Amino acid sequence: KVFERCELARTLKRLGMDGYRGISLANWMCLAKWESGYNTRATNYNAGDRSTDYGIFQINSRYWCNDGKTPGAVNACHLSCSALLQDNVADAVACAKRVVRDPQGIRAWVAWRNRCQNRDVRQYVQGCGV
Ligand code: NA
Repeated sequence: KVFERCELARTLKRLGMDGYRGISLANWMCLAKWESGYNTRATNYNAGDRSTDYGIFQINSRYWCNDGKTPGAVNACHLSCSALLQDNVADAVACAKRVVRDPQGIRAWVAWRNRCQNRDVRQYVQGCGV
């Protein structure tokens, strides 16, 4: 499903993402926007290393979820990558929380550095009532 901006913002708030490990809700919104356009069924195959990015946050199969076909992969989130393609974002959120518990934090996603870091991200949560 494709979330409406404010609809997603209120959902992430409810799932306890605001300020999780020091990451503001507007940052998570900026990340979801650039990674998938708020689309939970988005998948992106990386032919260069044989891995696939899954879901609204575009989480990688090499370390976070298991899809069986990625070489030398681990499943830190202990989830089938299929779980990251549901309309209910609870599992994707639980896994994103795991990703940011590692040293890099939000920096794990290169898109965040390119389009969110050091920018005015207030626009992503404006008018949403969060
Ligand atoms: Na994996």
